[PDB]
Amino acid sequence: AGLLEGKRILVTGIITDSSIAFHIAKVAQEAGAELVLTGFDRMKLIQRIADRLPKPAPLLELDVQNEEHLASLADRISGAIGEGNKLDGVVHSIGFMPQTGMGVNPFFDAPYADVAKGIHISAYSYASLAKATLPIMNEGGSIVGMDFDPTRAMPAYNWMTVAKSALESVNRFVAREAGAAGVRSNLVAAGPIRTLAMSAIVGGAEAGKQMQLLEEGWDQRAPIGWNMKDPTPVAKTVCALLSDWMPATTGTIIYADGGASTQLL
Amino acid sequence: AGLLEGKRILVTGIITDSSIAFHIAKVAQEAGAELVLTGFDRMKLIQRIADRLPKPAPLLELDVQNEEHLASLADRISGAIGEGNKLDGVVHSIGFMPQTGMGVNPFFDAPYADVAKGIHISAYSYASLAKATLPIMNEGGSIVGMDFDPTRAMPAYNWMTVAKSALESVNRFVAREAGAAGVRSNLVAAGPIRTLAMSAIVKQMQLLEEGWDQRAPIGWNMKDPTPVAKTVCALLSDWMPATTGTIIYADGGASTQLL
Amino acid sequence: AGLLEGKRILVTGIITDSSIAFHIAKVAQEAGAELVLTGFDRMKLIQRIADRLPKPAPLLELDVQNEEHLASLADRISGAIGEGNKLDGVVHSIGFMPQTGMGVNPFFDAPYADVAKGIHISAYSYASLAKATLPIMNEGGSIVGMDFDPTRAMPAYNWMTVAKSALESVNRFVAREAGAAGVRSNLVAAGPIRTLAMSAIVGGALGDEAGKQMQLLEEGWDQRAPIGWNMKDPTPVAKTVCALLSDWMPATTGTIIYADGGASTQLL
Amino acid sequence: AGLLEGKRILVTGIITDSSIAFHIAKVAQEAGAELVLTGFDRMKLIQRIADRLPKPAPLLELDVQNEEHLASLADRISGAIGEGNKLDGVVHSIGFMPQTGMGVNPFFDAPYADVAKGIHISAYSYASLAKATLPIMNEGGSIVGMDFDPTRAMPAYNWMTVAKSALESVNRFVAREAGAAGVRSNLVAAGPIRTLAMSAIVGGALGDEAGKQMQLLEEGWDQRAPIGWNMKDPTPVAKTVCALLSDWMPATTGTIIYADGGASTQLL
Ligand SMILES: NC(=O)c1ccc[n+]([C@@H]2O[C@H](COP(=O)([O-])OP(=O)(O)OC[C@H]3O[C@@H](n4cnc5c(N)ncnc54)[C@H](O)[C@@H]3O)[C@@H](O)[C@H]2O)c1
Ligand SMILES: NC(=O)c1ccc[n+]([C@@H]2O[C@H](COP(=O)([O-])OP(=O)(O)OC[C@H]3O[C@@H](n4cnc5c(N)ncnc54)[C@H](O)[C@@H]3O)[C@@H](O)[C@H]2O)c1
Ligand SMILES: NC(=O)c1ccc[n+]([C@@H]2O[C@H](COP(=O)([O-])OP(=O)(O)OC[C@H]3O[C@@H](n4cnc5c(N)ncnc54)[C@H](O)[C@@H]3O)[C@@H](O)[C@H]2O)c1
Ligand SMILES: NC(=O)c1ccc[n+]([C@@H]2O[C@H](COP(=O)([O-])OP(=O)(O)OC[C@H]3O[C@@H](n4cnc5c(N)ncnc54)[C@H](O)[C@@H]3O)[C@@H](O)[C@H]2O)c1
Repeated sequence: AGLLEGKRILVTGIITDSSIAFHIAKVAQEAGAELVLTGFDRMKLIQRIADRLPKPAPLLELDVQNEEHLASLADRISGAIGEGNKLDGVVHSIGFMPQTGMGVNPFFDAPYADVAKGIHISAYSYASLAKATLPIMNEGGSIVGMDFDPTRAMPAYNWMTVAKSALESVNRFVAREAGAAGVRSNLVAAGPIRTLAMSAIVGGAEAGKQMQLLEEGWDQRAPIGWNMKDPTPVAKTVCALLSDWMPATTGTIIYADGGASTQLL
Repeated sequence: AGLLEGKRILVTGIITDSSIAFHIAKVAQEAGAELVLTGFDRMKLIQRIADRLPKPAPLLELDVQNEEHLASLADRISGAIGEGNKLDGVVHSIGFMPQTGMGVNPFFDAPYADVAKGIHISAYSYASLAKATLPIMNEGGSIVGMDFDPTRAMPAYNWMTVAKSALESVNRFVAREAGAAGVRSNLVAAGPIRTLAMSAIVKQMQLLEEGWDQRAPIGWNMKDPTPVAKTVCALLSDWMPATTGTIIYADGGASTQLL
Repeated sequence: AGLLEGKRILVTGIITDSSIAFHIAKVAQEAGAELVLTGFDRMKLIQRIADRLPKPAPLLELDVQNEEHLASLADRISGAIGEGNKLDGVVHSIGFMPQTGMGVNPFFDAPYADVAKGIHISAYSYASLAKATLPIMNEGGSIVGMDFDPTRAMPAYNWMTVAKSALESVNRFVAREAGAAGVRSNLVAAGPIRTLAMSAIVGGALGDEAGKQMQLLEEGWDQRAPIGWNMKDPTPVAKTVCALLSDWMPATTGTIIYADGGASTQLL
Repeated sequence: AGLLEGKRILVTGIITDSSIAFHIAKVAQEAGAELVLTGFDRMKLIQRIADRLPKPAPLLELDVQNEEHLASLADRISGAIGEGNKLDGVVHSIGFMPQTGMGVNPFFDAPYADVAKGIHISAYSYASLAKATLPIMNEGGSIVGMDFDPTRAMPAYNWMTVAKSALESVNRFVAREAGAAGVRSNLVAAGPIRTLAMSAIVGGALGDEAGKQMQLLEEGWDQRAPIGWNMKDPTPVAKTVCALLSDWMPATTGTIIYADGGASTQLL
């Protein structure tokens, strides 16, 4: 009798064993959920990663910049979960920003074509994914996306921070549109986790030192501490929002960051 | 194997079976928790209300303005749950503001003695309850308080809104202090609920419910505290172990929309 | 001895005499500023509008999506104000979102190509205008952009609200970059004003529909605003921009100043 | 013809020539304002400080915890400025929290009687001063109070931070009530300034401890501020208050203006 027992959940965003989406999937399966996974581009590599999950799960290709993939997504999910079955949850764990829009590269020097690609993948696709999956979502379902607190400007995060500001805004509109079908939409703002998309912050670096400083500053501010090597608290928080225990929460951000956002040293 | 199986949780704030705390207690017991209840002033009446809960629970007297009640609270909890057993959760569901501080009474005319009493009960006591219970809380425990979004001024709520603004600030400092013991602290900001404390602020509840329901993408029912109670239990569980110092909105999404 | 006496200020975004930028320019000139204006696309029409201002001002073409326009902007400004002279203020009063992204079209139906154009013009260009003008800005100068409070989702405004959320984030990074030059960057969040850009929320409305929607919009804003709100009066917004362009807020950067009657601070 | 020429402004909160209120008063007088000053407790000492100001100003006693002082304040102001004359601005620059509630004392150890005294002086009195002065305020006037950003918990500031969170909420209600008179109400959130009130955060410090803590405070603020921060320079803060007292932000009420070098907008 797990937290997500019998729920059918779409999980995007696995690329390595460090991906936040891998741990969301792992924790969700251990909580009784039946998963459908999506992967971008390197499907054979992503299947090798998914094979280390607790349980088997169908894997569908999804490039969120590809209109055909999005137009066929609901039908392909239905083939994976069985005719007449619907999804109970959707996890958006997708982000990207070209190197010109991040790290030591100057903020003013990022060409808009690069910024627009990052905003397409990191913010607009939260709406795109919701539009594609809502037709096959049960009433009372839950859509969850991954956020990194963009309330204040930060070194290195640069245009990804801008994309997250846009994502938070998109989430409020997705909440409005999904609410008619009784579906909730929320973001989890995680503290920093050692992942690929996080390594994009260090770029062509000294890389360990920057990560150590990042983790140390975050840990010091967090009243309960912060471990960049431990994605599990973040995965659990996503599962809490996918469960039935927060049924009047939508359009919001839940902070899984050790409390670091609420303190000023 | 419930959400709160085996957890020992202190629940303050029951006065009627409409109290948000009554439904927190009901949902928590149905989720496997063992409760200790507190009550203010009318102990026999509160016990009759607590008798309507799914399961029995010891009831302790607590007036949060009474220093002696607070200083002895941990010892009395230990007597109720057994020495060596510790609390896993504490629920603050306590609020009050004199009528001069609310309603049609002009905001400028509330005397400070009345405002100060309301801030004592509604905001400062979140810190005093935490100080009183943290000595017997387990690592990984959870303190949860009840909030009403004070980000913008509202008709009628007046100084209670100010008290909630103070409570949100207090919550961040309680998170800091409780964090050393591995204990989390968070608030649940509920939409309006038909309770005694709500009634004190004001047909008028019908207009409030209508506007809140309209703005909420998933709707809002002022007569249904269960979604709020469930949200409190989510924060009392082990499923949000990196969340502290924050506000979780159980308001139908109304705070995120502008009609 | 006006508020902006002797200051050289670039003002973008005039298209008609209802434009918020027209009133920023008018009030700034009346406060002693010497302006350089920019215009997009309809240069002869915009010049005729600029002719209605209190004082003459050179007009430069600037399409913020045009890389060549941005790359030559500082040189063309220098040609207008004199080589080696510097700007004290820059006003970004530029916004656009295609009808697929705002108004009656469903939120989910906006194609990304359209959203991206709106975000380019409405949010990214705050950064590219800063990049283009900072080389000729005086230490202690001021960059100001126009915002519409995107903290909560709103009907009709849709992807323009998303773009303003991005703009607020961009503003904090522009503040970081411009701060190295001692230059401030801030946004003014205005209440609704009857302009071409704001009429985008009623695109396609027939008969009495546009007037009614505008009446409800103004009434709700006025009701929430403790000091009221008049959608036909851009002057309070223009004055607020001039306040940020002045020397009277020299420690304010990276923030949003609300010129909205206080409506954002109240919940009816 | 200064920014505040001919305006009559009440300035509370002078105790020394380091007081933020002293510099608000100095800058406002240099901008043409006619001031009425108030002081708490040490009236003879405060007069000697006021003697150091550019221009003469009447000084009235005001303990904001004293009902009689508040009830007579408008009549005593009328006596200073002439019967039937009105104030254009009111500046609240008043704050206090006992040492049990701020500095090195543990957060959990503050008795409520002490916290309540601090909230009375630091937050409630913003409402009480507005109530006392609004009867003699011009339509379109301006009330400004001093804030220290309490969005996030901070070491040492402790219950003063809670009081400022309450003050921000009080400001939104004062804006609602004052709006009926056309009067604006706003807070200026200042960065740290070396004053008596700010020294409370190091109460009891010995040897080099106070200086070390003040250096870390300034260095952290200056590092986060894109335009820097100097704790010895209250003038940018004073200017910002004067900007809000002016006629240049006439649609702004219920809000917080950050005069903090931008530090609140950045995360290192
Ligand atoms: N790691 C952190 O510090 C941190 C903190 C907060 C939020 N996040 C967010 O969590 C989410 C997951 O990132 P992660 O840290 O697990 O990194 P990751 O690199 O493991 O995951 C990013 C995922 O985005 C996917 N993606 C990229 N382009 C795509 C496209 N066109 N279509 C579909 N998928 C595409 C990648 O394939 C990858 O699976 C992202 O939104 C990220 O911004 C990360
Ligand atoms: N009902 C709503 O609309 C609403 C909205 C959001 C949040 N809240 C908050 O939820 C909490 C619970 O209130 P409610 O709506 O259930 O109303 P309620 O009247 O049922 O509960 C308030 C409780 O506070 C207790 N209390 C008062 N003074 C006390 C004191 N000195 N010591 C100890 N306890 C004392 C009362 O005895 C009562 O049990 C409050 O903090 C309230 O502000 C209520
Ligand atoms: N009017 C309102 O209700 C309101 C409220 C808050 C903020 N704003 C903002 O105020 C600013 C000015 O808009 P307005 O209301 O005065 O409307 P407007 O239509 O008068 O001005 C918009 C301006 O944007 C310019 N523009 C569009 N595309 C451009 C491009 N590629 N390059 C350069 N300029 C381009 C247009 O030419 C026009 O001059 C905008 O950012 C708008 O979003 C408006
Ligand atoms: N200095 C800072 O770092 C800083 C930063 C942000 C905001 N502030 C705020 O600025 C305001 C002015 O403080 P300051 O830093 O100039 O310090 P200060 O010690 O010079 O001023 C505090 C003033 O409060 C007055 N006061 C105390 N109790 C009073 C009472 N009962 N009645 C009337 N007045 C009373 C004192 O007499 C004194 O004049 C305060 O609200 C303070 O919290 C200060």
